[PDB]
Amino acid sequence: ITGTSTVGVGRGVLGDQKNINTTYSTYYYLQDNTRGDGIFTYDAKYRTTLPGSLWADADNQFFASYDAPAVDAHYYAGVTYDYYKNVHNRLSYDGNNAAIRSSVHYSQGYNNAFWNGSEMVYGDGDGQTFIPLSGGIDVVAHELTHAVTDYTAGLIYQNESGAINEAISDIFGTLVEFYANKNPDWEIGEDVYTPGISGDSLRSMSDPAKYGDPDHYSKRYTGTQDNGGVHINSGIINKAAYLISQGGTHYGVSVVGIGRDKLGKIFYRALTQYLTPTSNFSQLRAAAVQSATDLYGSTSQEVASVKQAFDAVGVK
Ligand SMILES: [Ca+2]
Ligand SMILES: [Ca+2]
Ligand SMILES: [Ca+2]
Ligand SMILES: [Ca+2]
Ligand SMILES: [Zn+2]
Repeated sequence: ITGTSTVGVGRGVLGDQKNINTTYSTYYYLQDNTRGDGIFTYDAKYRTTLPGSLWADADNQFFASYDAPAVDAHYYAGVTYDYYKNVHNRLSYDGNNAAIRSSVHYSQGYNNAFWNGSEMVYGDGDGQTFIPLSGGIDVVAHELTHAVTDYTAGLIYQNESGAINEAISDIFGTLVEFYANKNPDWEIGEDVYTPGISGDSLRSMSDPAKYGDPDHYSKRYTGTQDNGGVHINSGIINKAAYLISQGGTHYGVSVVGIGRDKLGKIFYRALTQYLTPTSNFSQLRAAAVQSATDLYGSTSQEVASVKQAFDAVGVK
């Protein structure tokens, strides 16, 4: 829409109050003109037709419970755009400031959220397994990172390349969660998953086996479910990324951590310059080693730690 840029206030899924960038033109719209070609948030009104209607509000205050998932989708897409711009110098997901669109209230009781190739889509959850998925900043950044991947490496969504695709989304969703300093951790989706149970999450990067995902290449899923285990076998790479950052000893192999910042620089470089659509885990290890070599030198501690981490999860 064409209008005047302004700032409104509302409450997110978790009850926290935040300011959001909106546009005024008769109604106040969830349209943020301050980032790239804009961030637009739509109401899918419990249907599956997309994108639905651009979110319009009469007084620029978003405190209704129906408003909450829109508030956070809009606000966390703005924080993810900021992270990629300020930390990695990338303007939006295509690198040329493409507009970011998200629809909330997709379908009824839908327990998922996803990047469909053109925009973000979020379910409200059934209220037991999940609450509205846009309340999780790691979920939002995980999904928006698939858009980055689609425009750069282009990893296909199956077998080892899909598991790399998923792990890259978990890694950067986690780094965004640390950049916003939103009670940060190495788990995924703990703010929106099972409201009635405290302490769990969908997946864990520090200990993937806690929820049953493999933490070593010899434990990888080899069947056909979940497009060859994209959400299961991503635990092997998540554990390697956690070790590179934080250090530790895993199956008797010791890794000195080099921190989150270098973790992000190495993986971002591997993703945008060396990964291809059909890269496998062994090619990710080579890409990460080469990236670390470009940035820190072939005899750095950083290169050494990337090697030990992949060795610890059995990836040669
Ligand atoms: Ca209102
Ligand atoms: Ca957290
Ligand atoms: Ca998390
Ligand atoms: Ca829970
Ligand atoms: Zn994903």
